Amino acid sequence: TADVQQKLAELERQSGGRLGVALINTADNSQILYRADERFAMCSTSKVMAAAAVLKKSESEPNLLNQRVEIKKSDLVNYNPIAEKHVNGTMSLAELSAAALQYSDNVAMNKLIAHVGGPASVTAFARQLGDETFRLDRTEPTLNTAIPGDPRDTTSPRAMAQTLRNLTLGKALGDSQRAQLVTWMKGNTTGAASIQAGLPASWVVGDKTGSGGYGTTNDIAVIWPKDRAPLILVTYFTQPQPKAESRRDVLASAAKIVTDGL
Ligand SMILES: *[B@@-]1(O)O[C@H](CNS(=O)(=O)c2ccc([N+](=O)[O-])cc2)c2ccccc21
Ligand SMILES: [Cl-]
Ligand SMILES: [Cl-]
Ligand code: NA
Ligand code: NA
Ligand code: NA
Repeated sequence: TADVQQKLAELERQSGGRLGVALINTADNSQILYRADERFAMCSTSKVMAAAAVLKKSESEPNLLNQRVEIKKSDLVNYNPIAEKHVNGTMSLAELSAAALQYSDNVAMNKLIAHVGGPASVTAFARQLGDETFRLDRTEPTLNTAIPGDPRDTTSPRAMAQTLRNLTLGKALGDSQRAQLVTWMKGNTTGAASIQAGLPASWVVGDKTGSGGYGTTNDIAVIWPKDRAPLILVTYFTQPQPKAESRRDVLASAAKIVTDGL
């Protein structure tokens, strides 16, 4: 609709920032796109690709997910809600994946990154899936600086929506691994104020949020609307001021705009 485009442009104008949206509606294989080829700092939405890389690795390495990883004081970073409870013990790669995806734990993300060989390995995994846009450059916490004009640790809404479709609804991962990713995302604890806040209460969502510098506020989701084919929605938002506050309401508003009528 021209109307949906006008509404997204009006939302962006009023928000004061830069908004990126990609909706894929699998009912009819249609898309709604807004700045969908521009780059945005992913922040913690990048944790989906890191967990998926570990899941892919596990397809050839049974018991990979049970492998123990030491958590040390030296591993702590700036947001460690789960890992701080396990200092001086180990967590399994499954537990680290769940902590990264469901609590957005940054130690957990760093362990996923390290396990697969670092940010360039996460990026190479994206390339193997056919995503030639995603780039993970840094580890936690520096990957969240979100400086305007900086391509590090960015992707586009179109690419992330297409890749998330592949990961959650398509065949990027084996059936067990795909189901595990979906189960983890459906159990996310951090997304109630973002895409979920713009959808009817009855709809089921698996999502991963991200927040960072420049008031960057993001969410990527697979959505099961009541009695409808699933949707994929990416909403990325960033602001001009280094210390801008988060704007999860902008993501909720974008979600409402693009799903009105469904
Ligand atoms: B990354 O973007 O995710 C974590 C946590 N982000 S957060 O903004 O601190 C947050 C948002 C929402 C919730 N919630 O439960 O609703 C909890 C935390 C992170 C931290 C630091 C840097 C990057 C990321
Ligand atoms: Cl409702
Ligand atoms: Cl977040
Ligand atoms: Na980023
Ligand atoms: Na991407
Ligand atoms: Na959400």
